[PDB]
Amino acid sequence: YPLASSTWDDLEYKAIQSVLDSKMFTMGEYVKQYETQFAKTFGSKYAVMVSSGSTANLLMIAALFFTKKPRLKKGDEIIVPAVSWSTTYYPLQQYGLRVKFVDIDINTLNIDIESLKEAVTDSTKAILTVNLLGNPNNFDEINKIIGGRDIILLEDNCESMGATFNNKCAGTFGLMGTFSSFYNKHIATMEGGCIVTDDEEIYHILLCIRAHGWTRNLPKKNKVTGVKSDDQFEESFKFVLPGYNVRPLEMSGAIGIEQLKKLPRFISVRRKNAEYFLDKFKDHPYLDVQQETGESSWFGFSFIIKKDSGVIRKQLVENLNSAGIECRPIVTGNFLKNTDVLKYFDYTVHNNVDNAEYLDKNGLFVGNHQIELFDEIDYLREVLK
Amino acid sequence: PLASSTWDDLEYKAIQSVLDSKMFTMGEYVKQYETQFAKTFGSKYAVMVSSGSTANLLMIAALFFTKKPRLKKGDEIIVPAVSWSTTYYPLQQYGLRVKFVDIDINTLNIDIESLKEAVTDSTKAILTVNLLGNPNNFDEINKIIGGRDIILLEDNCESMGATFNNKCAGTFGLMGTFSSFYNKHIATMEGGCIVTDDEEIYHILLCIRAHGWTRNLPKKNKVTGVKSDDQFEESFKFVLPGYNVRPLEMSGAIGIEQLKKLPRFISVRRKNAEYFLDKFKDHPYLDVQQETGESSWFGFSFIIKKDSGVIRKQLVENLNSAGIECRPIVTGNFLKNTDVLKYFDYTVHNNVDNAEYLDKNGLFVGNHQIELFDEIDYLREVLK
Ligand SMILES: O=C(O)CCC(=O)C(=O)O
Ligand SMILES: O=C(O)CCC(=O)C(=O)O
Repeated sequence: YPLASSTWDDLEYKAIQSVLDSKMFTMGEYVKQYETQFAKTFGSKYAVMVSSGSTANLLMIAALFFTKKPRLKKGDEIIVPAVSWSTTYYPLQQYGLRVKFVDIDINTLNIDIESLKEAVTDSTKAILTVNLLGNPNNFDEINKIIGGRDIILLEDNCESMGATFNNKCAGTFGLMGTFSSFYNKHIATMEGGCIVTDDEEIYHILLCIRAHGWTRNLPKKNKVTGVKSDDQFEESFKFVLPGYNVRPLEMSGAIGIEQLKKLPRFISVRRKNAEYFLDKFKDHPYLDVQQETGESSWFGFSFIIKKDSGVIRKQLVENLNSAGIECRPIVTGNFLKNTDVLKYFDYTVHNNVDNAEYLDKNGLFVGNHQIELFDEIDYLREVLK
Repeated sequence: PLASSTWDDLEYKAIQSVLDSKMFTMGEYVKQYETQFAKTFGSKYAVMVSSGSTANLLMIAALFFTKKPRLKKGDEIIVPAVSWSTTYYPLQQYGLRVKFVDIDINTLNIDIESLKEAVTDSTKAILTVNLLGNPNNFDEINKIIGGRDIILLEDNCESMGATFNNKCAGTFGLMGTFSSFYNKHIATMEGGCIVTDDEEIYHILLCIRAHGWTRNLPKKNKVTGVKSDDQFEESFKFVLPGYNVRPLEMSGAIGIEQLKKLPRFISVRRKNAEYFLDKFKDHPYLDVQQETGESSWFGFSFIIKKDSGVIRKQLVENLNSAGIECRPIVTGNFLKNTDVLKYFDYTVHNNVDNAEYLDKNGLFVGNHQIELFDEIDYLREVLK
């Protein structure tokens, strides 16, 4: 039982072969297409490909500072959840925003709705939601706590590509949504990330900031510079926004196109595996599993040691490993235990983070893949007895 | 054209190898490549990252995380007025105040007499850029810093392989940055490196490159001191506000190959330049670059002589219709970029008259690792 498995076939391999014979390796044809199908795939107007889910988060944030009428500015308050990957947080700190952490809900593993409604205020300029483990946030309920102030909605959808709510694609709820194409995820392009949006102005700020803050990937009339000059001796060396060089590589673009085709069955295998998993673990003596929302893409399986259950986490761990079972902390556990990097943040905690503290000491995680795991899952129910 | 393919069958083979091992995330190849890279330019340590741009990005951020921080926001760092955009963004992104310094019209590197004046009690750092393969005269810059606590940095993206005083450009500063982007000296599709002789700096980079986690860090390290054995925990701890800027295994593998070739690329580039200089030596209206130490001859700049009476624009039209692909020297005068400068906290030491001038009567055509005698002769003729 591995936390991970390959998602490639010969198709990806000749996809690489193909980018070779072209002898055009820098972000190009492949990307553009991948970016087109990506959007077609999840129901957005615009998608943008970058070097990683991480850089996609960097860009998602940086962007809101370059809108003609800026949407964020330093010191602004943005709310986020206590549980998520490191790079969900960094950008906030890098852009000098004031972070308000909010305890997650122990059943869904996502951000606590009651806790949220009470933490959102006048100052709250944005809400950075995170779809944890394929599980989407209940967006209807988030949209009510907001309704209908001028408060930004974004989603780090890096763990839940293919998840859905009300039959709306996760990642497509935010003003911007991010995805990650890193090895261990739903699809793998070696490294890769994607930002979608339906917002024209955001779209263009992205194009610009992903590559040097120049104008070459911008259209003749754009939402940033207005009208590009025809004199390439000048228009080609014009810098309009402090960006980065976050270009994805043609190869990833080409691999992505492919992965996007296997996606559906990828997602089918996973939900059928989860179905089963839930059956086998339904009424467990000492562990709770994730409470699903919408239709999850089931990144992995989380377990949470039942309160007053006398079981000791590092005992189960031993057991699983000794049984050839790969397991790990859910995501990264309580992000707030990271006292050191925190000293660099301008953050605060709403109420408490008791749930995350509890998930930090009592939670474990085992993977889900896009190949059947009935057997293994069967073996898992035995070890955990 | 202007850019050209530095690849033979070996790099293609390297790529298979990675496919074969079926391990595409920053792993062994990167590590070998970093080891070889260090030993190659004679630096203690090396770190490889996604592009040259993320190389400079990390260089700046790194100084912010040392136990005893070398830079704090609003600190003064000096830079010359001519370079590639990503040399600047990082300072802006880091909240530093930037004092621009004019280049010297001969070397195209920062003018020393101005630096001599520009440097003050508040000046905390100095970021030099070896332009077009040309190294800066470090002897006079070190002289100028004297023995003061002033950090010297290098953006060595256009001058990989050049040398000054027998020492390798990129290795004079606390840190140095290289690019292995398509059109550069070597090419790993995309990619860059950071070199340093400082261990805590080393450790910090390994940490900021990858989620500011501890994984690429040694047991006893400069950032956390001493890692624990419980990976359940250790493997999920985060200590610095880093990024995800991991280069690709495939880019690591390609680099190593590129690395053996270099020396030769370099002889051919230098070879070409030599022919070049004899050919435009006494040009009636064109000024070329004055070499310092041993340029790696990134490409060929031309600066229209004062008085000449010749228009930059016609030189272009000409080169074009002669199918010779040309461009701006680097990006020309960076300061003309008003819209972005809006986001900076900057100042201009005196004036950048030279930058101003280069921008309008300067043009560049490239240099490649294959012998170009004939093109140069046609060049001379076209630029009659
Ligand atoms: O290391 C990465 O790029 C992805 C890390 C991640 O997503 C995870 O392990 O949760
Ligand atoms: O495309 C890039 O990465 C920028 C290349 C560069 O530095 C140049 O054109 O001078």
